[PDB]
Amino acid sequence: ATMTLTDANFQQAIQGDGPVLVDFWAAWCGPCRMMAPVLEEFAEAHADKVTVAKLNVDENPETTSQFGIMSIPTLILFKGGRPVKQLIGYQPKEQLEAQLADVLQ
Amino acid sequence: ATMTLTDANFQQAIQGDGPVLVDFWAAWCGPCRMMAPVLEEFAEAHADKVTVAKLNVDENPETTSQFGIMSIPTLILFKGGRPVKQLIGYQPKEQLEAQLADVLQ
Amino acid sequence: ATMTLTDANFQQAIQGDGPVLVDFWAAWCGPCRMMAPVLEEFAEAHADKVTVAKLNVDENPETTSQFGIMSIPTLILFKGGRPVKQLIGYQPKEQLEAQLADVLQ
Amino acid sequence: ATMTLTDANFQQAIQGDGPVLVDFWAAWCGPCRMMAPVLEEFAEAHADKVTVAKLNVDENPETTSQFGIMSIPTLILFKGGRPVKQLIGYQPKEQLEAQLADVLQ
Repeated sequence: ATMTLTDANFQQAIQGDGPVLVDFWAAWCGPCRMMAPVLEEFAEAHADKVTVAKLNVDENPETTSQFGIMSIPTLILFKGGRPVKQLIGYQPKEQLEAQLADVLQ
Repeated sequence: ATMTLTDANFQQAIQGDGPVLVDFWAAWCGPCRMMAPVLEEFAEAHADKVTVAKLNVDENPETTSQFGIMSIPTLILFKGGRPVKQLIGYQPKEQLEAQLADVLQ
Repeated sequence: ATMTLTDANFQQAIQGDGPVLVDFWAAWCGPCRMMAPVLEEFAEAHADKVTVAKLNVDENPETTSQFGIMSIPTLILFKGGRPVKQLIGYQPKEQLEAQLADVLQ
Repeated sequence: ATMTLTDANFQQAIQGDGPVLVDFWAAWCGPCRMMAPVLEEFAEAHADKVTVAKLNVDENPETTSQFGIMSIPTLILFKGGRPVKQLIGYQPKEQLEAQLADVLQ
């Protein structure tokens, strides 16, 4: 729910002003469907600690290839406009919050 | 030469007699770019044993989802309009050949 | 009756003469959910000739990789501790019966 | 200096009796190839303080999974066999120097 990223708006949309959690997803991806509500809820619950961004790899090959994405879904946390943490994309709320403890504090 | 398939024509294209090796790939996928020339060479060497088809998952989510694809690339061998073997998509030509030894015999 | 296996007990479960039909599935996979009731009825009807186990791929990544599962649903029949047959895709009662006529002896 | 690491010798080398900078890469990864010359130069002016090693993710699945590598290039600095810093994405010389300095004395 917070932002839709594209190869065109990525560079700007992920600069300075606040941590951005990018979810690399695909329409055909099953786990991404299970993760969709988890991320929506996460975005709502920590809307002031971080911004959740969605990058549909189906339509955005440059960014996806640029980060050497290997599996869908994949999560990458950006701070100061730079990727600082990477996580497998399938994560229950508990595990997701535990690993992102720092930014949520 | 490889055969390009879409969600719209996939069903008719895999209707049996004459094995079809389907490569589920994406342009942003690194291993897929490594395999492109490999599969084209493979197709040229075994054209009268099997047809190599390519299904771009970025553009064809229906077929991809129908087969519960989880990672790309993925190779699925079809015989009789039915999927009979599933293979890791990123493999050297020599390993692929061993894996498909029966259809190549 | 469709006992559940995991990465922690899979190996010894199959490391036996005992014919075991393993159902590789996930909650997000429609055809997988379509086959759960069929398999439950199947396990009940042929309990004397085969034991039906379920392996959720999202929760058990080790087993999923070891057996190169790239497409779900997939059924793998183990005999003597080794996979002897794989069935890819939704299998209605009649197909399962026909395909597994062997173990059904 | 560019010692090659594998699933077999990684943990051992990481318990390296000194800091080790591991470069996670693949032959399909452009920014990774771009980073290769940069890392060699770094390994040079810091060969008394750190060893630079390479781990190909395509050929070494266990290490790749062990460290949750979802995006490459990725560098992980180990100090005492434990990961102490992780850098994601291309790092120009100036960045490598600034980010790893606290390990450069």
